[PDB]
Amino acid sequence: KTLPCDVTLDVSKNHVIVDCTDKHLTEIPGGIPTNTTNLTLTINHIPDISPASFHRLVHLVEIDFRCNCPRRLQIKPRSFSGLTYLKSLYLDGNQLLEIPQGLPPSLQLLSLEANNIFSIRKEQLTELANIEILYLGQNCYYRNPCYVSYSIEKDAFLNLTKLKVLSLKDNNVTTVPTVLPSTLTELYLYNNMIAEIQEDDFNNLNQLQILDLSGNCPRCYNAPFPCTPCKNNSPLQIPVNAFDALTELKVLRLHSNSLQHVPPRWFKNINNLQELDLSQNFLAKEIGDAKFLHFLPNLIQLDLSFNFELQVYRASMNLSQAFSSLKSLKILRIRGYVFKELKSFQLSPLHNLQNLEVLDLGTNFIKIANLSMFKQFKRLKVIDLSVNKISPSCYKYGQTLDLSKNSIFFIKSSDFQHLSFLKCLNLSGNLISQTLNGSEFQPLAELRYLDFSNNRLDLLHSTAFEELRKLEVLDISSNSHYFQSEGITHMLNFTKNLKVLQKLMMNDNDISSSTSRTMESESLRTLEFRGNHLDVLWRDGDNRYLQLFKNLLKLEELDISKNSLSFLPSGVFDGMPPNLKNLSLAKNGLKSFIWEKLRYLKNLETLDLSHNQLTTVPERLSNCSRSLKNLILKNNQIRSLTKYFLQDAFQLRYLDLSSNKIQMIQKTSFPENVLNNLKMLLLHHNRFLCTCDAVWFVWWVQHTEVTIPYLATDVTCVGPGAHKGQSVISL
Amino acid sequence: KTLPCDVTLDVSKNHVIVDCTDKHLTEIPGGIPTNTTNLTLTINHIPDISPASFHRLVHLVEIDFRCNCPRRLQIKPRSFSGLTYLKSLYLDGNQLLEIPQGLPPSLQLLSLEANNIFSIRKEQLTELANIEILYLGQNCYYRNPCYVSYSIEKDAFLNLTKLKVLSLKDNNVTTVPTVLPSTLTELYLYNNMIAEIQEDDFNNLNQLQILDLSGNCPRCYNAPFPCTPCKNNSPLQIPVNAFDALTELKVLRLHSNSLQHVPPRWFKNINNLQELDLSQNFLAKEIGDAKFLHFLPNLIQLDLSFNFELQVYRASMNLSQAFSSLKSLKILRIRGYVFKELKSFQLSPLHNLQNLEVLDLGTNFIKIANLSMFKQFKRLKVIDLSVNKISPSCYKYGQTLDLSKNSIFFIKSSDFQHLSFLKCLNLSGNLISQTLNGSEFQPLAELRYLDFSNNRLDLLHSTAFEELRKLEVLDISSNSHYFQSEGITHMLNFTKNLKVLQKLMMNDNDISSSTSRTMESESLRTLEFRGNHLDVLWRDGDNRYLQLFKNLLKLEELDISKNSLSFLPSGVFDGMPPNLKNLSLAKNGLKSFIWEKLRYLKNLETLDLSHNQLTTVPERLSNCSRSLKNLILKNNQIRSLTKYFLQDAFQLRYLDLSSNKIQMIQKTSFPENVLNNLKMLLLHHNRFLCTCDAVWFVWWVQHTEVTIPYLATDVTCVGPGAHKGQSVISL
Ligand SMILES: *[C@@H]1O[C@H](CO)[C@@H](O[C@@H]2O[C@H](CO)[C@@H](O)[C@H](O)[C@H]2NC(C)=O)[C@H](O)[C@H]1NC(C)=O
Ligand SMILES: *[C@@H]1O[C@H](CO)[C@@H](O[C@@H]2O[C@H](CO)[C@@H](O)[C@H](O)[C@H]2NC(C)=O)[C@H](O)[C@H]1NC(C)=O
Ligand SMILES: *[C@@H]1O[C@H](CO)[C@@H](O[C@@H]2O[C@H](CO)[C@@H](O)[C@H](O)[C@H]2NC(C)=O)[C@H](O)[C@H]1NC(C)=O
Ligand SMILES: *[C@@H]1O[C@H](CO)[C@@H](O[C@@H]2O[C@H](CO)[C@@H](O)[C@H](O)[C@H]2NC(C)=O)[C@H](O)[C@H]1NC(C)=O
Ligand SMILES: *[C@@H]1O[C@H](CO)[C@@H](O[C@@H]2O[C@H](CO)[C@@H](O)[C@H](O)[C@H]2NC(C)=O)[C@H](O)[C@H]1NC(C)=O
Ligand SMILES: *[C@@H]1O[C@H](CO)[C@@H](O[C@@H]2O[C@H](CO)[C@@H](O)[C@H](O)[C@H]2NC(C)=O)[C@H](O)[C@H]1NC(C)=O
Ligand SMILES: C[C@@H]1CN(c2ccc(C#N)c3ncccc23)C[C@H](C(=O)N[C@H]2CNC[C@H]2F)O1
Ligand SMILES: C[C@@H]1CN(c2ccc(C#N)c3ncccc23)C[C@H](C(=O)N[C@H]2CNC[C@H]2F)O1
Ligand SMILES: *[C@@H]1O[C@H](CO)[C@@H](O)[C@H](O)[C@H]1NC(C)=O
Ligand SMILES: *[C@@H]1O[C@H](CO)[C@@H](O)[C@H](O)[C@H]1NC(C)=O
Ligand SMILES: *[C@@H]1O[C@H](CO)[C@@H](O)[C@H](O)[C@H]1NC(C)=O
Ligand SMILES: *[C@@H]1O[C@H](CO)[C@@H](O)[C@H](O)[C@H]1NC(C)=O
Ligand SMILES: *[C@@H]1O[C@H](CO)[C@@H](O)[C@H](O)[C@H]1NC(C)=O
Ligand SMILES: *[C@@H]1O[C@H](CO)[C@@H](O)[C@H](O)[C@H]1NC(C)=O
Ligand SMILES: *[C@@H]1O[C@H](CO)[C@@H](O)[C@H](O)[C@H]1NC(C)=O
Ligand SMILES: *[C@@H]1O[C@H](CO)[C@@H](O)[C@H](O)[C@H]1NC(C)=O
Ligand SMILES: *[C@@H]1O[C@H](CO)[C@@H](O)[C@H](O)[C@H]1NC(C)=O
Ligand SMILES: *[C@@H]1O[C@H](CO)[C@@H](O)[C@H](O)[C@H]1NC(C)=O
Repeated sequence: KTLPCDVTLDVSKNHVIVDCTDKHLTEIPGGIPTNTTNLTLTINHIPDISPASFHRLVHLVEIDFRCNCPRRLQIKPRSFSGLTYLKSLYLDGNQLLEIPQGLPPSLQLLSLEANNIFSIRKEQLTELANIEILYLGQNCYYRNPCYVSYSIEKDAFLNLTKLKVLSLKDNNVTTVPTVLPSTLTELYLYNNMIAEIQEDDFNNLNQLQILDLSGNCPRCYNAPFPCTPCKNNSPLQIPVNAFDALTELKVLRLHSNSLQHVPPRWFKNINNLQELDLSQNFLAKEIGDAKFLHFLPNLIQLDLSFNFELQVYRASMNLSQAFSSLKSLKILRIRGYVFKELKSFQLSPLHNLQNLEVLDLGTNFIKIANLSMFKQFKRLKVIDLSVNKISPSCYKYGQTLDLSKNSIFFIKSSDFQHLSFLKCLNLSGNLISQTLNGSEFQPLAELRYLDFSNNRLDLLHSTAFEELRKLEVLDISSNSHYFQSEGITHMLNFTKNLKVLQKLMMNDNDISSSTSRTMESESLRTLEFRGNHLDVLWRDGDNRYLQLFKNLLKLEELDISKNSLSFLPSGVFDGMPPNLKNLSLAKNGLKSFIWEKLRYLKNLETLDLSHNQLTTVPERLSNCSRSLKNLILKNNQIRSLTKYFLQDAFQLRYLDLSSNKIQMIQKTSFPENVLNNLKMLLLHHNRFLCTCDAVWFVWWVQHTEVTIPYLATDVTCVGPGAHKGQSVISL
Repeated sequence: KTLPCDVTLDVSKNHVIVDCTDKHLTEIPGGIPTNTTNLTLTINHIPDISPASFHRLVHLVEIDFRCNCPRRLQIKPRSFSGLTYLKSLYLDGNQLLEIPQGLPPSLQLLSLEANNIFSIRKEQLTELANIEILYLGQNCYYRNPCYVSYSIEKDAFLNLTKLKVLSLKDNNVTTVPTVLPSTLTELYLYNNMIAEIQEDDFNNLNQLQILDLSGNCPRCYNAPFPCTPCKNNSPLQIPVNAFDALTELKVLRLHSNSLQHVPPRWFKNINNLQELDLSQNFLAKEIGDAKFLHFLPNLIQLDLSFNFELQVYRASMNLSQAFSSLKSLKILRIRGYVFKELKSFQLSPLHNLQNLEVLDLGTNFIKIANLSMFKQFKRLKVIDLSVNKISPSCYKYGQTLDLSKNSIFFIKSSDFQHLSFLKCLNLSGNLISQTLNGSEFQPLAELRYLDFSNNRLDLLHSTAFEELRKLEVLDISSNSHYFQSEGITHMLNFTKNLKVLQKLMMNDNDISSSTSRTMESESLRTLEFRGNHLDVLWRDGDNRYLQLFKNLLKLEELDISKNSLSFLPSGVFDGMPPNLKNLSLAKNGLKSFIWEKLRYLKNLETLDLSHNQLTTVPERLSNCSRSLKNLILKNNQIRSLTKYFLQDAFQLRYLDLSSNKIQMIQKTSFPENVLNNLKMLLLHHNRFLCTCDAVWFVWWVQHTEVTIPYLATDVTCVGPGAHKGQSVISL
């Protein structure tokens, strides 16, 4: 089948999926199966649509036709009336001026985003009486302007009795389109120019659950996007008796509305509100009072970020006592509340929130913060202490103290006292210049993850991190400052004292010398050593560091890549861990990789040599390794394989030679006896010349079921002559 | 003259200087003038020396032979005895094991640095009875080891009655070389392994002026170099009665000696001490006491940097009251004294030093610092407030407040109050995100320079920097954050209100759009606009921003380079300042730079088109411009000049076509009537093919006096065949 689009079959789901994503077709291809259900026609060069485009396809329930656009796109009349079983259609980014007509009554979803439709009338919506979801957003804003306000005729959406989802974002709307259908459940009116809300705007939405009114009359100070604030810097005028009929409301986003007060009368009728967004407002004084929090006992999320007032640097964080009424609160982000010093009793209202897990306090420029005050927030899961200026992922491991990008330049044992419950500690970006001695992280008895990346660490002692008995993952990446120095001791055998260490990231360290001859660990299984200098360590005639990873008995993941290795000295594979399982040598510069030495690795399965400068493939992979399964030779320089490349290599299950200079592949090197089990195989972006010398290649590539991606677009033919750019399956 | 080395003549001085710096010679060339005075033989591949090397050269006064080394250098006996008028000699970095013998008595200077001389005896210094300066440093240290202690026989240097300067730095010295000659004036004994000083070491040095004992018993914590601290972390043991005979001592450097106390008895006899270095020590407690400062009334410089105690973060700087006894103090470095808060009265001892000019307080991690306290240090010249974490060149303009790389994230008018005397304000690296309004820098009435580079500026108002009435130079470079945003207003006409602005740096801003059509200034003379995007501003069919620089009437130097300009639209030269004098378009990417429009610039003199992708030179430079004199077409892609390039063009004074693909140059395009006035001309690293078609080129290049640098090494010949790599003067 010469279809250039992927096909997926789910007989239980009776769905046949044909997707042509980013394939640059100029017309709908012929031969599309009649039993397809999901059709994708995203970014492409399709000129227009016609009734013959979907002539014989009656079992279609989905058409994805997003962002296809010399001029705009035109749709013929009765272009979709023959799609009786149609249920969803995307027409986003097509520069359509008006809603297409003739759509089947069975249509359930319709997306018209990023178009030029700025006028909505009842007559054009008469055919959408059974629609469920309508996406009419992004029709008039700074990225795609229309220079006029959105026009809604009276009761345009009223007769859409089945409508539940309606998004009118980024549409230059001035007033709420009354009257909306009573069956609405999600209303997205955010990022518009609606300046006032009427009391008769939401009388009939009794089933509404999500209401987004974000960006109307926005806070435009230092805004990286074109936004027009309201007149006289007024907030979005919402009456007190506006959210009356909203009884099933669960999400209410009021982000960036320049709000100064939040009346408690707004939350009088919405009993089951779960998420409330109030970011980018002027509620810094309201946070001190926060009377409206007493009407939200079921609130789950509360975003109050970036509510600071300009030219004011507060001495303290003024949280109200009404924050204790948030019984069900879990996530509380109060970023952008810039203030000087964080004290112990400023978080007193949150001391009894049993369901509180995340406490975000980043981007506040906090200077003084006693970390011992967090011994009361042990039940929490994330304690965010981000880019603020405090001076002396991990979420799966337990309690997390994210101290990244602070002003900590040295570590004291007393600073981390009363923090034994910590399971992770993120110290990334602090630029700590310290020679570790094994006593800094003493109170961190239960620490399991320690992030020390983007710092200045000095491995002068092998007793570094010795007191982290329960540490499992250690990240000391991007500490290249002291490792770049030559002649000072670099004790790389500091991992011997770590009894339960499992993973070690120490990459991008520019390590070129080591006093310690070997690295020792009886529990390490993953070690990333990329972006370093093993060429000097494995220099010609230098056998000192050949067995650098031999003593890592349990090591199963070695990531020595980007290490400027022009060649591997003969003998390094003898000094490799016995239990090495997956290996990576990507982006190294490897000129010649010897293959018969791979027999010493009797457990390797995923040798990775992507983005290398190799030239020759092994003579016989079976004689090389008896367990290698997942070869990755992407972006290599290979011109032709061996006559018996995959002979007797039954254990292979993955192969990758994409982006090479290969010319021809014959049968005797690729027997089907092996190819029947290959789960994956890549041979695209290479230099196949499609002459008559590859009759078997032509026959096999278009008649086997071996998975080869991009078999009709990216894997082309270089010759001869008129056969330039030919598809390997079109031969 | 085919000498590949430059020649300089000073008849009044009677020096003829020949220099072969970095010219890779294998042997001293023949034909060297007999009347030469200075000979330079720096880094090269010279195998050895012979008496015939300087056979007939009797008027030689200077020979330079630094860092020329299959094996080391070999010097034959009597290799310098024939140099009667020899006066100075350099043999640095030649791997010599012993001092060469046979040197003339008339030698005044002898440098033997970076060699392998680790043993000094009286017999080999017997010939140096008239030496004045001796540089025996860098003989045994971590970059060039010798694995043994530096050994000197007793009274080896004693009989050198004329010795004045002796540098034994980085030589693995253990004990001072008693007894030194009594006429010593400069002793550089720093960076050694001397742990003890005896009271009988400096008895005869009563004309000594500089004593360097830095790096002995060093402080090796966070040391980026291999340094060995002494036993028990002891300081350099100096007796109290050690600096007794030293009476004319002017400079005493004790940097990195791990000193804990500085007894006042040391400074009892040195009355005229001017510079005192005490950096990288443990004198944090001594600074609080500092009793020794009462014995230095003539001290000019006092370096007390990096005296912090480990794991100690002080709350304040404890400066002693004895700092007021430094009557003549001008220079003061107190960096590395890391502490929390800088208060007003902490600098009270410095309030009465009339000669104090600079006060450096960086690398201290100061958090709270009221900038209004510096209204007392008006007589100062530089107030360094660098990488410290304070939160809310210049030296030729007057008072400087260097607030670079601080923790200031917004600017208040009250913060800079009482700082009207400021002539500079360096706010670079603070990453201030602010929309300037014209009231932030209000108290800065007399500000003449403002560095605001590496920040986040938002040109939303044209009134930015309006209150800086006396501002002359403005630096807003590397503010690409908000300028990268598309659609927001960028008022580039903010310079109209600056009446006396003279220079403007606004580079690396990635500016792609501008609401303002033109830039206005009646006094701007220099404008640097590199690292921006003028290709989109001058996009095809976009005539909005063609006259962006017309209204800069007084502009005389424009720096629109690295701006991704593939081509200049026809008409931009019609939109240029009338008084434009210097112009730069380097590293842009000009595919075709027209020259006939250059007539519109009747004042241009330094059209700079280096590192571009031009192809064709103008037909006639005389018809192009009548005042151009400084072409720079370096690193261009030019293959041949036209037939009448410099025809009738007399006003040019500089020409640069280095690193091109030019092949042949004829006479009619380069008439000597023009070349007699060219001060400079570069034609190296090009692709001349030296066939028989260039007879005039061959004759002229080796018989004219037009200045052409690297005429024998870099400007080579591509052909034909055996003439590959031939020198243009060797033809
Ligand atoms: C193929 O089209 C069908 C019909 O539009 C898609 O089925 C919908 O999937 C979403 C996501 O789970 C559900 O919310 C809808 O209720 C489904 N509708 C129906 C009628 O089943 C299906 O997801 C599409 N397949 C692909 C790969 O896009
Ligand atoms: C949103 O609608 C307003 C109102 O029509 C548009 O404002 C017009 O903008 C054009 C182009 O700048 C002007 O010529 C008109 O005079 C404006 N009219 C008014 C009443 O102000 C605005 O441009 C629209 N926004 C977008 C992104 O198209
Ligand atoms: C420690 O903090 C840094 C800084 O936020 C985290 O780095 C970010 O990680 C997320 C998730 O992987 C990325 O999406 C961001 O791009 C990262 N930002 C930077 C600047 O690196 C880091 O992931 C944190 N450590 C852990 C273990 O999660
Ligand atoms: C050429 O050599 C002479 C002789 O060594 C140099 O003259 C010396 O210059 C220094 C620096 O000014 C003085 O301190 C010495 O007193 C001078 N000595 C004599 C004997 O004149 C001269 O500087 C050298 N010139 C160059 C360009 O290297
Ligand atoms: C400075 O001198 C000391 C003393 O001789 C040298 O120390 C020797 O170093 C070598 C090589 O490491 C050892 O084999 C010797 O045993 C050391 N001797 C002693 C007495 O400790 C030191 O190497 C020298 N420094 C340099 C840079 O050469
Ligand atoms: C403002 O402070 C910055 C930061 O120190 C100065 O930038 C340094 O300038 C010196 C002198 O030109 C250079 O040698 C350094 O390499 C620069 N460092 C950096 C990080 O840029 C800047 O020069 C100061 N402003 C003025 C006018 O001197
Ligand atoms: C959250 C605050 C808002 N800011 C401010 C700008 C102007 C002010 C005035 N007048 C102001 N006044 C008080 C408090 C904050 C102010 C800028 C500041 C900042 O430095 N932002 C960086 C940090 N790294 C990310 C980037 F967003 O962040
Ligand atoms: C000057 C101080 C010395 N430092 C320190 C290291 C270890 C300590 C322990 N125990 C310590 N204890 C107290 C005070 C400072 C300490 C590191 C600190 C620093 O962050 N250095 C960066 C800043 N940007 C340049 C680069 F040098 O600078
Ligand atoms: C019907 O569905 C099957 C699914 O396997 C598909 O192969 C076929 O092309 C479809 N159309 C037919 C049978 O006309
Ligand atoms: C905190 O806010 C409340 C009400 O907003 C106010 O009464 C109180 O004075 C504030 N306290 C501080 C320290 O800002
Ligand atoms: C931090 O809190 C702990 C426990 O309350 C206390 O012992 C310690 O002194 C505090 N540190 C500071 C600097 O206040
Ligand atoms: C690391 O090696 C050094 C010798 O180089 C040794 O003194 C030290 O005990 C070793 N430490 C560990 C943890 O293996
Ligand atoms: C090899 O890499 C894969 C990434 O695709 C990883 O999931 C696996 O754990 C690694 N080790 C193996 C396959 O032994
Ligand atoms: C003498 O000095 C002159 C200086 O102009 C120089 O040209 C000449 O080569 C020297 N040697 C002679 C004249 O032998
Ligand atoms: C300052 O130093 C002196 C002597 O070094 C000491 O007596 C005094 O207590 C110190 N004061 C402070 C605040 O450190
Ligand atoms: C800074 O000093 C000035 C003048 O002494 C004073 O008016 C101002 O209040 C001080 N600011 C702070 C924060 O102490
Ligand atoms: C800059 O131009 C704007 C119009 O774009 C104008 O309103 C403003 O007054 C101008 N300011 C100056 C200083 O020229
Ligand atoms: C142009 O720039 C050069 C830099 O080499 C400078 O010397 C000259 O004074 C400037 N002005 C001119 C040539 O008018």
